[PDB]
Amino acid sequence: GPVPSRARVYTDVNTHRPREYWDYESHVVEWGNQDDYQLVRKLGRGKYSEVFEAINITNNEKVVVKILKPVKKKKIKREIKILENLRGGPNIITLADIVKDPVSRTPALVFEHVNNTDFKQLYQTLTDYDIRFYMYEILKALDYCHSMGIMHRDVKPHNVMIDHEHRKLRLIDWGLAEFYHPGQEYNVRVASRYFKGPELLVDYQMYDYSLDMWSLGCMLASMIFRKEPFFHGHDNYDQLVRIAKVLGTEDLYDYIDKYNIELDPRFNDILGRHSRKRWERFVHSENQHLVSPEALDFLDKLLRYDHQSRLTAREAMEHPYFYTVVKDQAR
Ligand SMILES: CC(C)(C)OC(=O)N(CCOCCO)c1ccn2ncc(-c3ccc(C(=O)O)c(O)c3)c2n1
Repeated sequence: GPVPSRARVYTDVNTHRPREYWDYESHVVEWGNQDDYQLVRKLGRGKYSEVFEAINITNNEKVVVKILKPVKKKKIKREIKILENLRGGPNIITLADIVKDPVSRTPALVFEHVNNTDFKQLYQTLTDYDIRFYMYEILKALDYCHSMGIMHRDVKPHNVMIDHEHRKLRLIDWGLAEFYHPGQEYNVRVASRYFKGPELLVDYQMYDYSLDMWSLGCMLASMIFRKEPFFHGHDNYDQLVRIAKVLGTEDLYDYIDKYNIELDPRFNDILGRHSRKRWERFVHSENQHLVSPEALDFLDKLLRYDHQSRLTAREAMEHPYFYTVVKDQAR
């Protein structure tokens, strides 16, 4: 069978916590009063929830209400417990309340309101500095959650709220997040296709915080190269092919060998033989102003097959890409 794996960092953070911290199945949900909120306008629907701007009638405060679509008690408890454990951490969305929505008979999560600009409009306006700055802000949230024993498992533009005017960022949507326990075999059916790590695509279950760093690298590539998505697969199998056309097949097969991974037989014909491509292949007149040696070196060190080889959040924050931003924030 496959060779086991452990996180390089924060390996045993949960092992030393009280059981209650990570044992979300045991959590008893603390309900507030649904009548404290009035819905104002619908912001969007997902597979898992519908989101509204709302108002707390008592405090006259703007809030956001996420009405949960029906999922197992355990899934709701996991998201609640994680949000509560992380509350107040850097750039983590603040869970203000949990209420019972009367019509749905489902829970509703009540969050702080972020004055977000839709990424589809914002990302084109972002300068070189802006990308560095917001990447650093995401890394603060990821280092925090990782240090707290939690994997996000769904890092993507949709889940990063940016109030541009205030240079304010929040990481949202902890509905897929999980506690890291060394040796645990996780569900590979997580995250969004274009951002899935190689570990997920080859069905390597003993993954860790490093998954988030692959997803982040996918985001960085899409931003600096003006290419959304960066890895555009048609399906889950083709997704690995798209990655292999860039990172090359030699390193892919090296990863599979190192972990003794059993490759799905579907994969063989389509995978072929591909060189590792130079990042400069993706540079053009429209994106060159965003691309530096620094940016490419950093990206190279996130987008690695071998989860153990990728930069940590904490390592990434020390990269030369960020020297200007670190200086400007100690102003
Ligand atoms: C869609 C569009 C980009 C037009 O709208 C927006 O910009 N949207 C909704 C995001 O849609 C998501 C559903 O599809 C705004 C707007 C303001 N705020 N303030 C806080 C949030 C917020 C906070 C927490 C969660 C959570 O999931 O835990 C959450 O989903 C959202 C927010 N979301």
